[PDB]
Amino acid sequence: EGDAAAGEKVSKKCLACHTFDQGGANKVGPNLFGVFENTAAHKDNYAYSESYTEMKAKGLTWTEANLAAYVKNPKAFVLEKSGDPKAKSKMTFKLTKDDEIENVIAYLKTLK
Ligand code: HEM
Repeated sequence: EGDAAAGEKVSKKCLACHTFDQGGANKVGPNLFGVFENTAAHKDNYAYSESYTEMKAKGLTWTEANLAAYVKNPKAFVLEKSGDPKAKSKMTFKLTKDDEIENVIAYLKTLK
């Protein structure tokens, strides 16, 4: 689902905190090239909130459906999927429009 060309547009909403290119810098949040189908806490050089390390132990991978639920409300996400009530997220920013989420995901799928 999802037009990865409208997705690239929406993605401009993430660029204050993230980069997209291969080898890219960790600005505020980790670079997101390669994120699709990859583990939670997927970048080794970024210091993630403990809650992402605990999704990653569980074997959570960034599927279409877990990116969908995440980018709707990261903080509810990380509580939910970690099982740790004291779960923190530094993200905070959410997408609320369904078309947007679907399109953004379709454009994450083209970055490896
Ligand atoms: C639609 C726009 C964005 C998308 C697609 C995006 C996607 C994601 C993804 C998939 C992760 C987790 C990667 C991992 O588990 O390895 C993440 C982490 C994070 N994002 Fe974003 N994000 C977006 C916008 C933002 C913006 C606007 C901010 C800052 C205001 C930001 C800050 C962060 C931070 C700080 C983390 C790490 C969280 C922590 O360890 O607590 N993100 N992002």
